Amino acid sequence: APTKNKELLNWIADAVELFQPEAVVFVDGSQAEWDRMAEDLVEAGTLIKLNEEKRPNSYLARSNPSDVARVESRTFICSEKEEDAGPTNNWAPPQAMKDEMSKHYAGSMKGRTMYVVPFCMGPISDPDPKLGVQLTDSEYVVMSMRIMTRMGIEALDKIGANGSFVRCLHSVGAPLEPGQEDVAWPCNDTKYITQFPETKEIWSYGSGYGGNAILAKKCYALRIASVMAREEGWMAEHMLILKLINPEGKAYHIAAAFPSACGKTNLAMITPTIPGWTAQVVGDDIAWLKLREDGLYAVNPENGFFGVAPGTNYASNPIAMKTMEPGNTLFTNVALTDDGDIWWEGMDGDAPAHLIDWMGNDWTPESDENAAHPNSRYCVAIDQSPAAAPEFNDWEGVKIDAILFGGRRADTVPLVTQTYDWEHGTMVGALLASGQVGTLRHDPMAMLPFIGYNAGEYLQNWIDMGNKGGDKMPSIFLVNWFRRGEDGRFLWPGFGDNSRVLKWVIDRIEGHVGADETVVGHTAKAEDLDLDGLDTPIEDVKEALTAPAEQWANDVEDNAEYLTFLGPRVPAEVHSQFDALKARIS
Amino acid sequence: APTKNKELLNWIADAVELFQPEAVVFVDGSQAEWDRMAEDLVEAGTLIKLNEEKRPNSYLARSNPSDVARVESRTFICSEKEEDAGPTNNWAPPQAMKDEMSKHYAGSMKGRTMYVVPFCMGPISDPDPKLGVQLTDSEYVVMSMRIMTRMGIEALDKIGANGSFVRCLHSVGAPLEPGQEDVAWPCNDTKYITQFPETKEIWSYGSGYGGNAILAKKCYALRIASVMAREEGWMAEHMLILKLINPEGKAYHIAAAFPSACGKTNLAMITPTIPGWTAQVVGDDIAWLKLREDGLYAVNPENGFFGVAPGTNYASNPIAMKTMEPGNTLFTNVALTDDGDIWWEGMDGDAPAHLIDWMGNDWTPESDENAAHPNSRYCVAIDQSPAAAPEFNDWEGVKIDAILFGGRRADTVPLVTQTYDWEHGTMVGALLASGQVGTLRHDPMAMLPFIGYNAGEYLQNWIDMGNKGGDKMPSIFLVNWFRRGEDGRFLWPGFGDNSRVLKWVIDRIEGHVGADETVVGHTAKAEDLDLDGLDTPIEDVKEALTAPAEQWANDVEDNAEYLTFLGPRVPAEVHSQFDALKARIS
Repeated sequence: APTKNKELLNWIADAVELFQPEAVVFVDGSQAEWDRMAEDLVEAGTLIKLNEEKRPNSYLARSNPSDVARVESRTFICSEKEEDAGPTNNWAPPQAMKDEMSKHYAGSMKGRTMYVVPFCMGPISDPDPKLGVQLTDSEYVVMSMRIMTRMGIEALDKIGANGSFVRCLHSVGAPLEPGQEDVAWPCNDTKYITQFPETKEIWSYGSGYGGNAILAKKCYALRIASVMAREEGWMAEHMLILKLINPEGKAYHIAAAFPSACGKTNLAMITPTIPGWTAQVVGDDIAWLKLREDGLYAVNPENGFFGVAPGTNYASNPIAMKTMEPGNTLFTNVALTDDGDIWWEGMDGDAPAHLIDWMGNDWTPESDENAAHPNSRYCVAIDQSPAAAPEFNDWEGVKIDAILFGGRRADTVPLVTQTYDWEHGTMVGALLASGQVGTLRHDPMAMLPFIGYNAGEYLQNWIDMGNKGGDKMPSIFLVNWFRRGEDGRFLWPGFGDNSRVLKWVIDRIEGHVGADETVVGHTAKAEDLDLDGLDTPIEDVKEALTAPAEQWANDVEDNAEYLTFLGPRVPAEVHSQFDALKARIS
Repeated sequence: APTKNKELLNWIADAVELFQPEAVVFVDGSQAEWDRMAEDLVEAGTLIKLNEEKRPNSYLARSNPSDVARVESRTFICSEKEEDAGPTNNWAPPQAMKDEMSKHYAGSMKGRTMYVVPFCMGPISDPDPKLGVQLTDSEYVVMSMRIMTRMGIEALDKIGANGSFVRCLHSVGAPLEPGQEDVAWPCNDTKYITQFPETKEIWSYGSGYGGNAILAKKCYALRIASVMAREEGWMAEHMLILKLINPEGKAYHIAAAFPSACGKTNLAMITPTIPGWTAQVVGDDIAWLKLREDGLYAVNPENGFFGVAPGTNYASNPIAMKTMEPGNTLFTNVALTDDGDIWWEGMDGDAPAHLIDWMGNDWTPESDENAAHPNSRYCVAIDQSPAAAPEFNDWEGVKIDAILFGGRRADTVPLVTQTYDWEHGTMVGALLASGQVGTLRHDPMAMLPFIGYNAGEYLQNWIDMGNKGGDKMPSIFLVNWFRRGEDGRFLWPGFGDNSRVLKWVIDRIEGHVGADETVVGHTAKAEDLDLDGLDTPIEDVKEALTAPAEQWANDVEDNAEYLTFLGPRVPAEVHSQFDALKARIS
């Protein structure tokens, strides 16, 4: 118990009375502490240690099939007023959810140890950092947390004697009776994930899996962080931060908000396919931004990658594969090979003829069920990446030069377009969606499941920042890599070739321009685009660059409905940008 | 007061105390009473009377854009235990919910009349009817209840001095101070629809619209009613009920669950396309089924049609159109002509030069915005249909001979296929999906927003029903009108011609047609369909009746995760049928 913080300890003190753990242990975040936990969990059944000359210090977790992601219907924003959760959030009364949850918490830790996990959400050298503590009965969550945050003694020292912190409560809801044998993956048929914005608490129950259990991941870094960003004057976002360095060696940084699971990751870790361009990753998931006075700066509140495994391979993400090469990775619900290595769908070979699947069953390729679950994950530290940006651990943040929004659309949305200004940009984000009334799948800012308050106010935060902020805001772009030919073929190759789209972007914000105007905005002229090496020469699918106004007309009503959906706090400014859009298509 | 019902009188006393209405008015059901409310609402500027020479005794309601459907975000099944609400429902603790809502209900009828709306769910001739009473401050709700239910003094006399009922409370949430002028459409930015299954009560707040306010439709008819069904050994389902009479003689009755409204509307009021088959509607929305002596029998609990107006014309649904040609229709959020008739998109009456849209603005066929909102409705008496089955008012119901499940699938699912037995049919409904990986859009039983308790336990109800009924159970079929060729066009003309399919379901029941074995079950051989006339499909028909096993093997992981998602009350019977399906798929 290395702390003199009276709040910390009383809170811990009430938790122990309720939860009733067998013992309590402050986590220090040490390598011995990790080793000790690996071996406890290898002895439990929970982790399988991977072949050491394949993948050192690397483990596979298989979860109970019903505890493998998500649980939206039981994830609540418990603000005091229903209207501060808003239409995009679940809500239920804050005290009665506390009462509901203690009924479940009472005794939940009996037969188990309660770990006290201090943590900090960005570089420890920031003079004034966001901080939390999690109480959990899961050594798995303690290990994942070691990779995903700055955990342990340094962060208990940052909280200090009088510092504050987000308080996180977590139990997998599987108390043991004396002399009672346990399971590999403990969990409950009742699962709750509850955020309480006013008080900055996060309380989870019944789930040992990813985001429900690693309360740092979405609950903190997006849902609660977003409220702090609202209350304080900054932005917590679902952005990748990428750094792009040209042949001249100039550095530029690009924030991008994509719904795509690993759409984000394959650009966050891109290898440019154009000579002289390299890129480094600052984060692939979450971006906290504030206004310094000479620009918008982003930090990554995370310390690790927690990426979707399927589809990851040396053609599509060699940087993610080169990161897991030294080992030191927690894999969850991926397959196991006869070599004691791991596999998943989309890997560079032919499917192996035998595996053990994420369920523990012999598997052959003629199974129609997947060897690795669709939501399966790797969890590895960011600084293990060969393309890890040297300034990813530095509190100053990186200056953002451009923000991208995109979704998958088969039609309508050009490959790349430059917005007019932030307010225009805020509207285009609000309408962000995927697909081809009711048919478009809407994901405003790629934040839909993660806004921790009223989504229309969240768009007013955007408007506020651009004004507060003025001519120092970076330009917003709209991309889309998924246009399809009348045939049905993808028009733009994607993958490492999107670097050509990112150069175009860099070439606009400086002014070596070329845009010919569309309803959507300032869009690539399509031979201001570095297209050397592509499909087969003479090329020029400029079809990916159309925004045919009939297509835009088709969308007008759905978009009109959605903005109404978003409610009474949708800013006057977003509605006006939307008028203008309709004036423009008309 | 016309009632000696003391439970009932207490309950009104209590709501009156809470709500503080200026006046309490028991509603009789009469025509003069309706007339007098339409006059009040025409004065309140709430409704517009249509051209009497064109649409007798009909009205246009226009709602505030802010309450135009929806509020699934705030629709709660408040069981004491959260898993009684289960993974397809929103949950919040009962008592906590009564207090939140009483905080809003407190004084909301200030300046307004509380209407007491006694009502009957189904034929009024039934010796033990499901009855209800709704308290509301909206005369548009009362008007709508008179089309949609058997309402008024008859219903209050059936309740009697000692009758039970469902207690349904409703306020729009717009109380009026001494000075204060009213608005044409009152409501509140805070909206709630809470079902309490144990106590059989429904509370609504903040919305005057559709199924937020009309508590019979949806809240009582499906949600509360499925709870009752599960407790009492019957079924409440989201099925049309169609009478089909074959050439010289025989009457069949087909129930059909489609996730639509107009997919169902178009089948319930189908006019056949084959010589000597005639079709009559018993219902187009909700079915209450109960095993009798020789089979499973269905009542339409509803008294009125409440269908989506756009898309409705004399080519797609002329029975819909002829039901309305006499007038007595209450329209909501359709468009309004310059001489006082209505219009909506998909009307045969192509491009009027000018309309007023459902928002009060002038509309041209240049606007990119719909004149009729897409969820726009007409409400009209079943009685008035030229195609109405005389027996829709029988308390003993119609015997069901086949049940159809259908979703909108461009590929995979054959045009029509017969399931093996009730327990198989049950798995086929569990997996019912559309789209129109993780990309299927599931709707088990076309029930997903409506199940009033644990979804897997609802599957368990189908199973238990199959077991009570044994061989008296109707054959289940899976249809798919929406299959597409290599060029993106439909293989099946549908609309009137789905009668050709309906005839094969009938031939198949009676055993006069064979079947190609697919992975799905017994699918129609093309050569066993038609009747000629088909208007131009070649055996494109054959393509639509295809069940390619690669597309099926593709969906296996999807469907497997979905049965997992539905939880630990998913019957073993359903899992066993899915194993059998995976078996056939290899």
